[PDB]
Amino acid sequence: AEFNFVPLVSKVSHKETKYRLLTKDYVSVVQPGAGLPEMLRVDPAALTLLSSTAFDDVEHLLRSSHLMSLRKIFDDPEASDNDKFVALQLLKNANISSARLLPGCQDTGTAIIAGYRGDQVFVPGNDEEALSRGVYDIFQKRNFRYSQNVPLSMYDEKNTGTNLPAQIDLYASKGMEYSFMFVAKGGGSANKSFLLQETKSVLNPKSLRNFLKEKLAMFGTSACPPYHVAVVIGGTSAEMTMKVLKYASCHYYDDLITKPDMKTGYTFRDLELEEEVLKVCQNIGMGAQFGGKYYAHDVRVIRMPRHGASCPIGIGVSCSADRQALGKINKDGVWLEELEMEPSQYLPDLKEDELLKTPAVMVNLNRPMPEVLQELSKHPVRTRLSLTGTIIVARDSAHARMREMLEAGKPLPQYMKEHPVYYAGPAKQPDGLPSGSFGPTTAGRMDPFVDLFQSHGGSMVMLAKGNRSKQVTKACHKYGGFYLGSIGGPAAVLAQNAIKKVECLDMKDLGMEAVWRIEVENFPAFIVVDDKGNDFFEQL
Amino acid sequence: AEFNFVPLVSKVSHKETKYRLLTKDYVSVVQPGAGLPEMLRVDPAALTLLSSTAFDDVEHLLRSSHLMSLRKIFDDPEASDNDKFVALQLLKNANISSARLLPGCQDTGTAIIAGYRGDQVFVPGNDEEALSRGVYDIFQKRNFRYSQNVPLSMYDEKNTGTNLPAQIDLYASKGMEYSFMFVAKGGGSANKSFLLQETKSVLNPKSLRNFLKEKLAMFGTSACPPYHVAVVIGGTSAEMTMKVLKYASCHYYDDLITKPDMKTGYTFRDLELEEEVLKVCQNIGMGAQFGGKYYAHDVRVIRMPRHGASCPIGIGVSCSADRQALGKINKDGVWLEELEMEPSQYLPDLKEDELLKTPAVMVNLNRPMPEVLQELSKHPVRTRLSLTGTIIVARDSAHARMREMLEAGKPLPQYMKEHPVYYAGPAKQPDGLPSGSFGPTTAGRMDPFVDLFQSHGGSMVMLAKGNRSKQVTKACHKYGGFYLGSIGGPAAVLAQNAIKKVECLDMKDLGMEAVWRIEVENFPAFIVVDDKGNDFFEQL
Ligand SMILES: O=C(O)C[C@H](S)C(=O)O
Ligand SMILES: O=C(O)C[C@H](S)C(=O)O
Ligand code: SF4
Ligand code: SF4
Repeated sequence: AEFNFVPLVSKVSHKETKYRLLTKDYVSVVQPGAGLPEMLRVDPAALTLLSSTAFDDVEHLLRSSHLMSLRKIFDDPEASDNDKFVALQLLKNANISSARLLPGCQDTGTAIIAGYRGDQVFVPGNDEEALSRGVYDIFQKRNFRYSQNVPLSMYDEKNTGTNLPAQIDLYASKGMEYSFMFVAKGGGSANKSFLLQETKSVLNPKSLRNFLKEKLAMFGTSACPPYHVAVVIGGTSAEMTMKVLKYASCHYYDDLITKPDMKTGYTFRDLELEEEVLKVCQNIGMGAQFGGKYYAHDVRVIRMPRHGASCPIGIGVSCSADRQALGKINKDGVWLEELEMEPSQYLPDLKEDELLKTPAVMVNLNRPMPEVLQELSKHPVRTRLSLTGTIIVARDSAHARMREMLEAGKPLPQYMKEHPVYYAGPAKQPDGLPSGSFGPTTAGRMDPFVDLFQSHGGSMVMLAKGNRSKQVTKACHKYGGFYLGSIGGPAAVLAQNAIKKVECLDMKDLGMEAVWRIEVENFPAFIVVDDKGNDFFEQL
Repeated sequence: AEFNFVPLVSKVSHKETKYRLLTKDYVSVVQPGAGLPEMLRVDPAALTLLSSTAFDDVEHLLRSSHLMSLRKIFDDPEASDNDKFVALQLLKNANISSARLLPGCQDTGTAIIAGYRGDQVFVPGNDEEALSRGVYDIFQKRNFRYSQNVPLSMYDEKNTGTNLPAQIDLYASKGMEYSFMFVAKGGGSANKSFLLQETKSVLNPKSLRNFLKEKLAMFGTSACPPYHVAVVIGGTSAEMTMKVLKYASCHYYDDLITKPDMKTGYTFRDLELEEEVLKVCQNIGMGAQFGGKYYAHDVRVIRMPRHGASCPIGIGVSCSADRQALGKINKDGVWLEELEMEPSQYLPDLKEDELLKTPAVMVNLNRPMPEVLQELSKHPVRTRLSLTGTIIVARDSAHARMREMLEAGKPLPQYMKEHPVYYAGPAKQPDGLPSGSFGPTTAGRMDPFVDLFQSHGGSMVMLAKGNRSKQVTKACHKYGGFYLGSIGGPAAVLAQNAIKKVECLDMKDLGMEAVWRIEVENFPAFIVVDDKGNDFFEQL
């Protein structure tokens, strides 16, 4: 018929989003000549202030709705004891990080910025560079982590030492506002954004539920649940499906129409599938990292148009580092989403000593490794532990380099054969404090090194977060080693309560990915893989 | 560690891109008051004309470099005979479609538009709506296909009848130019954009070579090779990796720095890996759809920075419908990339009879199917055929609706048991011509219907394009049916030379996805799966 323009996705409000005013500075309304409307001149320093403040706030603060979801776990009669134990560490973590000495997570993430500059906004300068200065500034000032590696070739890399580059996308809109979304996206949650190339034949109730049942297990516990799950069914391209997925997991689309109207847009939020997806998450068994009901806080499902030959599907999560802030600049100043500044009020009234039936088994790590293995071998998987002593810290790059050494005929470093290995990379150490945020790394990315290193007598006791592949279960059964699982997410509580001394041992060029040697007291862990073929997550 | 702004990706030239002028209309330079620089006013009709013209051209024309890669196949002593037979049909196809009666492919694709509106460009109107109108206008005027389905619910859908919505992304840049890239992205090549979530442990020559060998086979022949292959190693997010991959497969990044410089950007184009990837593709055995060397015309490899914990990898293809155009609007007018206006000069001087040594086997389809199955059963896979008679046409939505029928206790439609099945959806029929572009659709998306339908006596002889799953070998072996493969891509040659009558038989609500009944004469096809467990592609 006739031309009726309807956008692919309609414009969306954010009615539950409260903004705090940063300043009425930097902004002036001018009346240009020609046939032009009035314009909003914005000084570039306004962009620097907003991006630095926003990342300051998302690295230390959380949304009230998100904290409220963690607190609801304690009242739920169907939540497991481990669900509640995990949620409480994550609530204590928020209380600690609101003081702004320690960020919530050791991975202060990738800085993602999306701005929408209306045609009536004029900025006399370079937008990306002004936003990058704010990112640079705040990561320099706060006790954050430099996590970005730029390539010097295909295979050689260098940490930039500043957490740049930021990913900045500036879009052209209409009107007299500069709107923004800031995201501090952790790497492990970013690794769990998946694109599934599907077809029309999955687009029926029976097929889609069998599909989603299977695919939702792909996150595992590797992205620190409880999750904010998002699903995008359809899309006009793989890059559009994945962009919308990013937005949906940031809850950017909560106010989108929930029924097609063929008027304001072609894309809608499907409340019915969201409830079905939530139930599958509540029945998946993994719960909040160590068994239970709270795989997911909540779910977002967005249905887009598609080419007849296509049905791209996106699934992804926001992790327990749920870090995003809306912002905007208009003729009334610089505005930033208000996050929760009194997170202590979401802490439940209870003694943590009363949440868990059995007390932790205490393991002295400052023993000969055969002794430590002997003590661990007395306990079945699911056994909660409390660890005290020296630990060697190494993750992706240090493991990659040791594999090169082995392949060159060089021995595995001896410190790998004498201590447990904790996969982690610390954020910067605050003045006068024993440790920066120092939580655990995804254990599955190190699975290709386990059999290799244990065949050299190393990596016999591993401490990290997330479930692992069956090859690690077989390797530990083959050589008699252990995978100890930690709670992922509460890096500030660990830095404050458990990590007593931090030294850089080896591979110092790798920044945060260097080999560290740390002293811990009462570090919490569960036995996840034992020396007999048993895996926590294969049982239930 | 001083602040040194370096973009994620540098700005890129397009030095091999010649632009033709459409008009000096619609643009005026004005000098506004205040402290504002001179501005360029662009009438919204300029965006309508540019988008209308760009899509007119990409649907009918190709880049000269692309035609030359096809023509280079004929002088290559290592090109297979089928490589050349395929290349020749695609060269004839380009010659036909340059008349603008028939588009190169029946799938005129998803309309993708990316714009860069400079700070000094003002459009007194709605850019997105003006670009969609040009898309609307040209799909109405030319004999294109309406391919877009908007949801009425999660599972109910409707074709829009216009090929809207377009995917429009407008970025805010600086300066006095409005730059564009227009892409008509086929559904089948878009389905072969894959996101692989990898880690640092793949980032070594041996692992990355093992990884790429395995993953490059994922395209198969389902996206109508020879491909323009693109690979992106790294990226700051999944949506960025997939965005950059789209551009790289459009050859947008051809002028990118080929070595890191730590100044203009952090991303570079890796010529040494492009050379390794091309060799893997030349040795992969699938060739240009039916065995040979020309799986790939060429290769692009982009290396991006990454979070320490992440290595997203994108792989994708431009299909035989390699459809993109750069454009721009400035103070000197409306510009559009010049595509090849005389493709006939790229046809080799050779008789098509001289290319293949064994003649095609002629199969009369106007017989009882047991006769046709007996005739086809005389021949092994790879046997070239030439088919004449009646064929039923049905693909995705029509199969899904017949699967609904069977589960309800409704019989498989009788026409499915009486004729060969052609998976295809036609573009609009030109006035006074027997058929619109009417090439084949990807056969693998119908694999879930094969065993089901043959168990009801239907779909015994299938005609489509691309390799299929092992469950189709077993179903044809179980029930005694055949999958005959055709060359994908040259939909205009088929409409001109092979398709003699077209009728809509059933399911007319589904538009191009309705069930059709066509008469073909000398339609070429190869036996790809027979009634004995043999697969063309399981034997190289
Ligand atoms: O880099 C880290 O510290 C942890 C990352 S965010 C992860 O694996 O989830
Ligand atoms: O939709 C079509 O006509 C064919 C698509 S592009 C495909 O399967 O390749
Ligand atoms: S909460 Fe877990 S997944 Fe998220 S950034 Fe922190 S360690 Fe990574
Ligand atoms: S050339 Fe093949 S893959 Fe590309 S749009 Fe046409 S039918 Fe689809």
